[PDB]
Amino acid sequence: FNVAHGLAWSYYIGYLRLILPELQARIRTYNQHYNNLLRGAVSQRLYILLPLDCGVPDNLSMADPNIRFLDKLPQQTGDRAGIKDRVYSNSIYELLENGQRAGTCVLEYATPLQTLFAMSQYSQAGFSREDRLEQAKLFCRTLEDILADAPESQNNCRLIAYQESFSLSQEVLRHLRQE
Amino acid sequence: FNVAHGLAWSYYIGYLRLILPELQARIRTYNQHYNNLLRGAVSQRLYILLPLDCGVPDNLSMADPNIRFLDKLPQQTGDRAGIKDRVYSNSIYELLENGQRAGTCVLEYATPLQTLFAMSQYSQAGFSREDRLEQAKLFCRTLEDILADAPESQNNCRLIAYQESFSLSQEVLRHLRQE
Ligand SMILES: Nc1ncnc2c1ncn2[C@@H]1O[C@@H]2COP(=O)(O)O[C@H]3[C@H](O)[C@H](n4cnc5c(N)ncnc54)O[C@@H]3COP(=O)(O)O[C@H]2[C@@H]1O
Repeated sequence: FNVAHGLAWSYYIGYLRLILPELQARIRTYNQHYNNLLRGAVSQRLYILLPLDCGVPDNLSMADPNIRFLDKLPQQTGDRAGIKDRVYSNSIYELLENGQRAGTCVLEYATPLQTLFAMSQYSQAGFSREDRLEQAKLFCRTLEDILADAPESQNNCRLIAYQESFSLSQEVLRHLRQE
Repeated sequence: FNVAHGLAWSYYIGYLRLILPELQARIRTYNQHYNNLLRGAVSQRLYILLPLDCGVPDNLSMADPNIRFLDKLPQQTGDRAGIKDRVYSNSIYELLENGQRAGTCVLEYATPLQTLFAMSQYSQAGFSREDRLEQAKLFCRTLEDILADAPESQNNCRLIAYQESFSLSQEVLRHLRQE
């Protein structure tokens, strides 16, 4: 173990609560400079990928070649715990359908899941691969419950959970099109 | 709960393992440009403050006015979990003795402790203030044990634990002078 409870709460307090209040204005700033009638605007919410037992690569294109990096948002800075101008950066991605762009949005993995699965490599961590699917689901359970009691944050992000045919770019496009 | 075990392991895997291998070269880069015989060079290790039951402000000067921000190190970047060029920044601080600079080093709090104590504010987190001193000590216990089995990381950082007369700038200067 039940290590997920701590990681889910850290993820919310130490990150989501910090960027989500300012995300909509950064997306607005980007769209105002780059949006025109020949293209779709960047979506308005943060899309968080939650692979429950898959890999968590750093390059999204290597999980699905139809997801490709497009641009960065404007940086967000803030002093935290003695670090001056700590940087919070996010990336914009395009979603391809039949070789053509069909969507764009701010996209990223839930990093603590990556940290959680990497405890694989250390015996003193007491985390075996047999527990990842269970702790990963609990992480999603805890985080789902937290944003239920925090509407202002729930409406600025969307969770996308999945396991291992199925296309990750299509799953993303499904959520974008229900908005 | 025993939430510290997860937070300590996340802190090591998701941060210390990432910056400590490259810290010595960034400090070298800074000293080479700004060091001269009229001043002391920036120390070579990362000094991590671990307040076990005190406050964790973002501005170190407000914990002790003899600790003042000096400069930033060169940024470190790296793609992580879909975020392109994720930024890892650190700050340099000067330590004052009788109104004169007596030391300089890279200094910061162990951020997860700040995240841990902020779970104060949420009932669904199940963390009461009566447990902070216990979980904080466990966090230090777990992290101390991890760097015992990781020498290469132990020699690039120094842990500084303390509770609530006593000067935080003097405690820091003590460690710098034993090096
Ligand atoms: N700028 C950012 N961009 C995207 N996501 C962010 C983020 N800052 C925090 N998060 C996410 O929130 C989790 C918990 O953050 P904490 O600050 O409480 O606890 C963090 C703590 O801040 C430290 N850490 C991580 N990145 C750091 C950085 N760039 N500078 C200083 N400390 C860092 O390591 C702990 C565990 O890291 P994780 O396993 O990655 O788990 C992180 C995860 O990276």
